[PDB]
Amino acid sequence: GGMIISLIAALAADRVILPADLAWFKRNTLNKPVIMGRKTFESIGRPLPGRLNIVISSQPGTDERVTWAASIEEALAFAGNAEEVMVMGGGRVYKQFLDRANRMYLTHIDAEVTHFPDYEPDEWESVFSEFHDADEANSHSYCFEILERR
Ligand SMILES: COc1cc(Cc2cnc(N)nc2N)cc(OC)c1OC
Ligand SMILES: [Cl-]
Ligand SMILES: [Cl-]
Ligand SMILES: [Cl-]
Repeated sequence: GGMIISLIAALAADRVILPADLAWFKRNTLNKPVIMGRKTFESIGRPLPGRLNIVISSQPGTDERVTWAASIEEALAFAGNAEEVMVMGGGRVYKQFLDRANRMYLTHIDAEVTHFPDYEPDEWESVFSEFHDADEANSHSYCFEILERR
């Protein structure tokens, strides 16, 4: 019943948008509809297996392995009856969906290194936190966080 729109993003120092983070992203997107910007799809260069790939863009695309949406309302309709839709970037897409999003999956990475939208922390409360030190596989330390709208 109903639908929850969730943002998922890896944020470095500032709002600027690591195998462990990819596992976390895989953990929280698999078996769910996914909405991404055209540039993000280009960067990934493929469809993500195990989920419905919705690419939101003003113009169509030559890749029919994914579904192309012309507006946010079209993208949400393409999610069907899914309980939760994952909005996975990029920065323009996060801007588009922030007001409609009630959940946020954030990975904070300790790297200096296009900004994530500014949001009032007063409107969001943390419902999960987990810190991980860098190790052999991961060059940096990172913190996983899930925020839900007050
Ligand atoms: C799964 O592969 C990718 C995924 C993403 C999106 C993404 C990746 N990580 C997190 N925490 N949130 C996201 N929205 C971004 C990527 O680079 C554009 C990817 O290629 C490595
Ligand atoms: Cl698949
Ligand atoms: Cl729109
Ligand atoms: Cl902004």
